Amino acid sequence: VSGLNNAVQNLQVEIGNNSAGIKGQVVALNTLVNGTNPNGSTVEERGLTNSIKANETNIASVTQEVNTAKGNISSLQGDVQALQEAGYIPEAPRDGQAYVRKDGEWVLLSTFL
Amino acid sequence: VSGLNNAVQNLQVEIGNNSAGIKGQVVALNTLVNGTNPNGSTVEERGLTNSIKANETNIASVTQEVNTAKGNISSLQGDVQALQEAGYIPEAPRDGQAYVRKDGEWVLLSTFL
Amino acid sequence: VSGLNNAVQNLQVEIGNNSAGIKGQVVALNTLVNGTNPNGSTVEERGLTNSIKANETNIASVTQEVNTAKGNISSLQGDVQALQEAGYIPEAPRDGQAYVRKDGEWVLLSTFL
Ligand SMILES: [Cl-]
Ligand SMILES: [Zn+2]
Ligand SMILES: [Zn+2]
Ligand SMILES: [Zn+2]
Repeated sequence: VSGLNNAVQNLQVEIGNNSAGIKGQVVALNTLVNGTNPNGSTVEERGLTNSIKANETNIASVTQEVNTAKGNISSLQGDVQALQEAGYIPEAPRDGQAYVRKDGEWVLLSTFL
Repeated sequence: VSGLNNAVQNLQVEIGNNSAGIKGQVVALNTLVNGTNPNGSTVEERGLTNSIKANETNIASVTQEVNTAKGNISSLQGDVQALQEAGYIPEAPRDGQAYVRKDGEWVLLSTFL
Repeated sequence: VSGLNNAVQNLQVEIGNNSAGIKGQVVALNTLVNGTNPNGSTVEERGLTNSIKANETNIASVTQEVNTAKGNISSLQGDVQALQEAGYIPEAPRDGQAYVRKDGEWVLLSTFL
């Protein structure tokens, strides 16, 4: 019987317990997956599963804001395009003289008066 | 032999089957990791691995759009800076009178005519 | 003893080794979780844990840029609102004639001169 007592004992050491052996490695695997504290700070605390689910919703969120902003900037580009194509005129010289508008330039009123 | 029959039976219950024991806990671990349905909605359906890979590419994507938008807004800020520094003039009073441009103000033409 | 030799051998095949059995499935599970090469390209290379932690910081980052850009565009919308509400005037006709400002329109100076 001493051979089977041997072999049997080897398998016990082998399956191990919560702290060692196959049973110890699997306990650690489930601890990591599930997590210690769901409202925890770390990935290990939350567990793999909860961390993946969180990243998921956060990505989804940033994406929504990014779709909204892209739209805002498109309207912004059109607003600026409009102002640029408006053909506004810049201030006339400030030199104590009166000016009027002719062919793109600002001309001295006194040249007609 | 009754002691070894004992010990042996204990290890069987211990390794368990697909539904229980160490074999049951590991089956669940591989189910979660791999997934039930890859084109599935949930993290558990897709499996941990596929979920992490997905978040990965999605992050990468939002990042590209965010780099592109940042550039668009930089050109926008310069376009607005330009329009602000242009020195355009605002509408002259609407009061039935003619005005001309002198030193920042709008002056009545009749003051020269 | 041949029955227990039987049962014992079955459990050995069952716990298996690094390559097969329960011991083989758990070895693979820990390989995937931890990773082969942390500065590796793939999710499997980095390990599940390191991949989740990475996605995490990257999401956090894109989020910061997205908060900053949103602010930039808000100031941009106000800058454009301001320019639009300014009431600037567009270029006067380019036809060899002098013009002055009256009631929204550009009038020929010669109509007073
Ligand atoms: Cl993730
Ligand atoms: Zn000229
Ligand atoms: Zn004045
Ligand atoms: Zn008219």
